[PDB]
Amino acid sequence: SPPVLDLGALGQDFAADPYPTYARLRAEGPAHRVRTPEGNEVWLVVGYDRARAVLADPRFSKDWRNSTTPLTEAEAALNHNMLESDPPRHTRLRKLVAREFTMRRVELLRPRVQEIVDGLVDAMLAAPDGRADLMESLAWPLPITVISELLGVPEPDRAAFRVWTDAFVFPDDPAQAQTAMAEMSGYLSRLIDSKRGQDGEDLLSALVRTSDEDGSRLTSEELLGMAHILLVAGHETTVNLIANGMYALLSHPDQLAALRADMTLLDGAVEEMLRYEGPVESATYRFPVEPVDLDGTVIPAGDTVLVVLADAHRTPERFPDPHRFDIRRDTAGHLAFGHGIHFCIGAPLARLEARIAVRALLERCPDLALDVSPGELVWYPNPMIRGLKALPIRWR
Ligand code: HEM
Repeated sequence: SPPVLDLGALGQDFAADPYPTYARLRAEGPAHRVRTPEGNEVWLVVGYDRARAVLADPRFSKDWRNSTTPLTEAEAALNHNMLESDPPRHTRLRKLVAREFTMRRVELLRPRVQEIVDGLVDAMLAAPDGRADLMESLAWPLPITVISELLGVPEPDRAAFRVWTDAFVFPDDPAQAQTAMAEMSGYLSRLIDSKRGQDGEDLLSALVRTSDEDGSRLTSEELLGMAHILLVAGHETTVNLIANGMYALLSHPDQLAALRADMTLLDGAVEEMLRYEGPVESATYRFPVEPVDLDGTVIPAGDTVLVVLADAHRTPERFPDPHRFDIRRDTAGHLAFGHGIHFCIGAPLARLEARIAVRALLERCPDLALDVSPGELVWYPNPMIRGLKALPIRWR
C-alpha cells in the first residue's frame, strides 16, 4: 500500500529530468505506487508496450464514480466531460464536436492562424535588445487566441485564463488551485448564459442552442464540462508543445540548421518534438474497475493510475537511441496524443498551430538561440504536464 518513492522529495532534479527516475522504475517492473510532489498517492504504469495497453484497456475507467478518491465541489462541477467518461456518455459527448476538429475542417483555419502568428512574431522581433520569453509572447498567446476564437471567448477575458490554468499546473498550494477552478467555472457559466439569444456562429453558441433545444443531447452540466475541456485541453498542452519543441530544437543546434535548410522536415520535426519532450508527461487519471494484475503487481479497484507517456517514448526497444532528438526518426506509434477511444480530438489543430509557429520563428529570426544557460531553465514539477516556467530566447 505505501509509496516506494516520493517524487516531491526528488526536487527540481526530478522536474528538470524525470526520465532516469522512470527508467529506474521500468527496470524493476511495470507499475509502482508513488506520491506526487503535491502529495497524492497514485500508481505509475511505465514502459511503451504496457503503457500502450493501459491507455486502450477498458478495465481502466476514466469516470470518477469508479475512483476511491472523492472530488471537491469545484471539480465535481466540471467532471461532466468526455475525457472523464466511459461509453456511452463518452460516445454521445465526443460525437457532438468530432466533425469540428477533423484535419480538413481545421485546414480552413490556416489563414487566420497564420495571421495570428504573424502578429505575435512581428511584435516579438520588436524587443529592443533582441531578447524575450518565447512562452510569454508566442507559446501562450497563439493557442489561446485560436481556441477563444473557435469558442467565443471575448478578448478582454483571455488574460485571466493564463492565470487560472497556471493555478492547476503546479499550484503554489492546493488552496490556489481550488480557487482557480471555481473562478473559471463561475466565468464559463456567465459566458454560456451570455450566448443565449445572441445568434453567435461560434461553437459555444452552437452548443448552447443544441443544449437548450433538447437537454437530453447535452445537459447543462455537460455543456459547461465541454467548454472547459475544449479550452484547457486547448490552451495548456499546445502552449507546452510549442515551448517544449523550440527548446528541443534550440538545444540541439544541428537539428535546427537541418530544418532551417529544408522545410519539408517540419512535420517530422513536430512529430519528434511530441515524441521527445511532449507536453503530456502522464496521461490523465485512470481507475481500474476491478483489481488488475500487471505482471504480478496487483493494483486495487478504484485507485488512481497514470500512464507515463514520457517513459513510453524513452523506451529503447520501441525507439532506438531514445535520448537523441532526431527530426528525421520514424515517430509513428508515439502515444503523445494518447491511444484508444480517448485519442485526442484536436491533434490536427495542435499540429497546425505548432507547425506554423515553428516555421515562423525559423524563417523570421536568423541566428536564434537559447538566451540562458540550459540548466537555468525551470520546469514545473507536476508529473502530468511537462512544462517550462519561462523560455528566454535571442536573435542577431
Ligand atoms: C500538442 C497538443 C496536445 C497534446 C499533446 C494532447 C494530448 C492528448 C491526450 C494524451 C489525450 C487523451 C488523454 C487520456 O487518455 O487521458 C487527449 C485527449 C483530448 N484532447 Fe488533446 N492534446 C493536445 C491538444 C489538444 C487541443 C488543441 C485540444 C482542443 C480541442 C484538445 C482536446 C482534447 C479533448 C477534448 C480530449 C478527450 C478526447 C476523448 O475523451 O474522446 N487537445 N489529448
